[PDB]
Amino acid sequence: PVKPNYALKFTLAGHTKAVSSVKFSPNGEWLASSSADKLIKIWGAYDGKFEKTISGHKLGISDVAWSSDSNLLVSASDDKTLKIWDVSSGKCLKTLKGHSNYVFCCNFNPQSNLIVSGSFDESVRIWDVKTGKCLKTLPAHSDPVSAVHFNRDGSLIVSSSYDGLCRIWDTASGQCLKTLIDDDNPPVSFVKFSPNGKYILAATLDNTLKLWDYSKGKCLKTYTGHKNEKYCIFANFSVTGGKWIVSGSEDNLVYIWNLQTKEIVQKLQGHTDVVISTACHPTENIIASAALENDKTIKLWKSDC
Ligand SMILES: COc1cc(C(=O)N[C@@H]2CCc3ccc(-c4cn5c(n4)CCC5)cc32)ccc1C
Repeated sequence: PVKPNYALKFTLAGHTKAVSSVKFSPNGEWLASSSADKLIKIWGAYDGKFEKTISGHKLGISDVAWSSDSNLLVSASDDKTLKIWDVSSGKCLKTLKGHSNYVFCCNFNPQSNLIVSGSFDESVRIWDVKTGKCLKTLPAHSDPVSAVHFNRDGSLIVSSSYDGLCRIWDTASGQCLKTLIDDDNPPVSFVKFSPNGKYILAATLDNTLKLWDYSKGKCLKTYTGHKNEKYCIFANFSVTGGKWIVSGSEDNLVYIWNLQTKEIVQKLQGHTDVVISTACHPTENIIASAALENDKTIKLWKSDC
């Protein structure tokens, strides 16, 4: 389609500090949000209706992520722990202790039997969901880890760091398979596998997004026009309608690019602070965006294509 037409439908207020990370449940019914106010909040994905608040962390939360069956959440906190939550009961099932600094990023594998985490302690850890035990500690980087993500079959982990590196790890052995970006500058602020696991979306703190061919280790696409020099902003593949790249920006907008042509197709105006997190609904043309302390709200946008 030439361009989407995302429009603001709901604004979700409730957090009392900067929002950090929003994620749609895989079954499409929920939006989960995490914030520096130490709280997780669950919202109706289609009407933004507040459902519950999930509490337990002693310090702010930087990231949250859903299990495959939409029943569990994992959260990553400045209190140096991750917590596994049962969403329906709101109870903490396990506290994952081991990191010696802020836990900044987390994700389930598709099987939902493992959790990967990255921390300011410059390590990546792989946890067993059932027992809460740390299975592997990877000396992954030499600076804070900005993102960790499994691929579609769970056999690979991509990690990024302020040391300027992006590395790909073999889940079963923890050994490095490849260093995709091997520079000491700029800091690599976010990474994510494409849905099919063949490409890696990478953000760097020079206002640049890139699409990398994992197998070839080569950059295929470069996306520019937004502002990103200070913070680790989430970025997404939007696949429900047109094939877009979606990202927040430090000029308080949501940017949407055509994946193939690299042209900006839309910019969503409304937030009053850095749009730190964006997320794309699994089935509908819906985007969730969240902003830092001057805003503290979540916005839901819907497009016809
Ligand atoms: C990594 O080291 C730093 C990062 C920041 C930074 O980005 N702070 C921003 C403000 C608050 C906040 C909350 C969450 C996230 C976040 C989590 N996650 C991503 N962003 C992407 C994936 C998981 C970021 C930020 C600041 C300093 C260092 C040393």
